[PDB]
Amino acid sequence: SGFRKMAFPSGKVEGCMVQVTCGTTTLNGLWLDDVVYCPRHVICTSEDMLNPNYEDLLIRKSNHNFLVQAGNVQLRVIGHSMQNCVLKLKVDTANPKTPKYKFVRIQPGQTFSVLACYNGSPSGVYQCAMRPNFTIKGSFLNGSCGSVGFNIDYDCVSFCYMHHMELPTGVHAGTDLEGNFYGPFVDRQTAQAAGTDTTITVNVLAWLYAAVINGDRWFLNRFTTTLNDFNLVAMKYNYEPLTQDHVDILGPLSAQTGIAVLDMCASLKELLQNGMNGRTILGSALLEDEFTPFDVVRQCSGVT
Amino acid sequence: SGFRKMAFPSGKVEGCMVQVTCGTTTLNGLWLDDVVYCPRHVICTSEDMLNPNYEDLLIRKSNHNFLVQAGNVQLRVIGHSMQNCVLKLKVDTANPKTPKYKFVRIQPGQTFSVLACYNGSPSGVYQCAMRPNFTIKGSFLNGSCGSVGFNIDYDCVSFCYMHHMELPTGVHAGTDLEGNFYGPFVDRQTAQAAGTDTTITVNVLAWLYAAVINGDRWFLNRFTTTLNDFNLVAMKYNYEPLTQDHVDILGPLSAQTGIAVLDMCASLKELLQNGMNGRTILGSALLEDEFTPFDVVRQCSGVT
Ligand SMILES: O=C(Cc1cncnc1)Nc1cc(F)cc(O[C@H]2CC(=O)N2)c1
Ligand SMILES: O=C(Cc1cncnc1)Nc1cc(F)cc(O[C@H]2CC(=O)N2)c1
Repeated sequence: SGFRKMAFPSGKVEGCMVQVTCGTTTLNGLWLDDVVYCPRHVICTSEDMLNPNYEDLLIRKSNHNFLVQAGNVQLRVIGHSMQNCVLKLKVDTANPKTPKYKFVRIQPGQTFSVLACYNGSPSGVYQCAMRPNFTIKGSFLNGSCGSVGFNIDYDCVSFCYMHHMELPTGVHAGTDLEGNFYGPFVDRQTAQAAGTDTTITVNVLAWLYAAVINGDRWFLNRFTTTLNDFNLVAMKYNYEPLTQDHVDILGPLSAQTGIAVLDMCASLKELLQNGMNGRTILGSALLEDEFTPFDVVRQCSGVT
Repeated sequence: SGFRKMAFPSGKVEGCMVQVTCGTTTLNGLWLDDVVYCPRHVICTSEDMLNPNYEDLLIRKSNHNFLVQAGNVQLRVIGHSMQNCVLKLKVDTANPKTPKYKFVRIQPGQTFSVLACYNGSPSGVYQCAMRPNFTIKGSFLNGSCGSVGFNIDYDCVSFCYMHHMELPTGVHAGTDLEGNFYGPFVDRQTAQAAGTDTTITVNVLAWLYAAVINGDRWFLNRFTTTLNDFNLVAMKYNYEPLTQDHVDILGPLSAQTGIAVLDMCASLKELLQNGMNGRTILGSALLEDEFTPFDVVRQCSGVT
């Protein structure tokens, strides 16, 4: 029993973190096979960042200008390329600690673990969700650029996120491992707004199922609702509309608890309209939306 | 910016996890040098657990009865001993992945990372606090026994906790790496109550400093208080009394924010007496006590 915001064990990803320096700028790189991936703004100076012409900036850089350090060993750069907003530095040595890996572009509402790094060294690991507005509510400081987000499927690491920037909002923006930003963000030092963020409804329901599995049943009621009626309430409270696909994904949790999805929706409706009245669910005074139905099943079944 | 319940990178500890089987029971072991540490209740059957005589039970076990598996390789047991509530199985091979380590017995209120494991394999990592009542509010299932709690100081892992049991309360109890339980708990299948748990006052204040550092300043007020007056309020709300030692430990955060500790105490007093009025602090609708002042400094400064 118990329910925590759990991250994947980070060992496979720690063995991939390197330091990349270009001029005066130092950030984190991801070394997989003979390629080091990092945010392309490593080639910029503070004045370049206001309106950078990355193609012209990269043209003034040669293989010897990129310094790559793995722990205390210097890697030799033999190739360099820009793919969207990431640089691919070809090194002469394949990473002996390269785990089985994939590059995946996650969907908003999906979750992942972040290994926050500084100077090629890991400092901590935490669980995140890609928000519907394509930002992440992480914990990142100056020097954290190049830190990656991932998931693990038994032995295979699926890299999904590379950290690039913080919006003045305090929220974080970044790319997939092909350098494509999630959202409308650009790697330029200019005011950028993350659109309106919504609450991931399917995740809150999954967490209400995790609460029931853990003994927290006070919010359960004698009511039911319909997809259309619950959706009228979801739009009022900035909640993503619930679809039959979401209902299907909640199937294993509905079967495990014996509570039909539409009955769980009616508990959520009353929680939205009436608040929590000073009570808590899984040690929380608000409705949690950063646990997917897969996360709930995995945590409640002990998948290693 | 941003503030998350951050765990230490778990790679150094994943390289130490093994599976220990004794009869029908399988649990997790910690392999460091030529010794595998695990909870002593691995030698028990469900009937033995009601009132176990560990000394007599262990007498019926020989080195060959303990099966130790590291990934897919079988370790050879050449010695066995019981130290309080843990078994020390001497193996013929030293763990090549043994990091620099210490065994420390943490104080209540201090924090640590848990690498939850099943069958010698890690499933996730999360941050915990040792509660004033010596329990931890973890996420553990059957098979998770032997999972460890630790801290990392640059390259040195300080093992502080080994998971042994769950109380019917849903909270978790365990030992230090010498097998001494934190709290009054015994490794017997009998009703055990964790005493009254208090809120770690110094940690809530540290988190209020992390909130100020992150832009959340709504709770700051035009009031001040004294240690004695604030303590009258702390006892009313099941909060640990604040001492001058706690005030001193908050010194770096007080210097960084420019807000004197007694002024932060007055904000906490008004938050206790008036609640949050539907507002949040660092994305939370309740007062968080599982971040020490060291955790706040480390997260807000990027210590790797
Ligand atoms: O934020 C960091 C660096 C950093 C600091 N703190 C946390 N995480 C990252 N760099 C950065 C990189 C970049 F290509 C664009 C950019 O634009 C600003 C304007 C806007 O909004 N974002 C900022
Ligand atoms: O709880 C688990 C096994 C476990 C299950 N779920 C989460 N974490 C651990 N074993 C266990 C071991 C033990 F030596 C004593 C004992 O007494 C019960 C009575 C009381 O309270 N605790 C239980």
